[PDB]
Amino acid sequence: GKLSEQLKHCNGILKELLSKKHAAYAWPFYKPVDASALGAHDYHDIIKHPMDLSTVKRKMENRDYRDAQEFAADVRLMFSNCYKYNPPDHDVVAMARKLQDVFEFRYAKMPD
Repeated sequence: GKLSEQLKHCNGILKELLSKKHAAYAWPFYKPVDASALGAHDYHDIIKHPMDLSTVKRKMENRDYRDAQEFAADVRLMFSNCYKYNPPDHDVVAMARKLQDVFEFRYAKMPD
């Protein structure tokens, strides 16, 4: 029930990533990628392990993370799938990078 101090820190990061301050570049990450809606041909063949913020949020709220490294692994997977699928000049890759900079910096500030 009670998050560890490290996971509480991670829950703060999640709240920040979902906050209106970042909404102009965070929105593609709010729900699972809808490959048909985006015309992302073969998305689910190339990306074997989809991830997004609603899934990280559900895992956090259900107290399913066992440690902070698992949280970071999911958030990094979300960004990596984006980079993996898309070309470097795609608008979504720029948005991913802006959001990942928020993540990586705040994650680094996690209490030992």
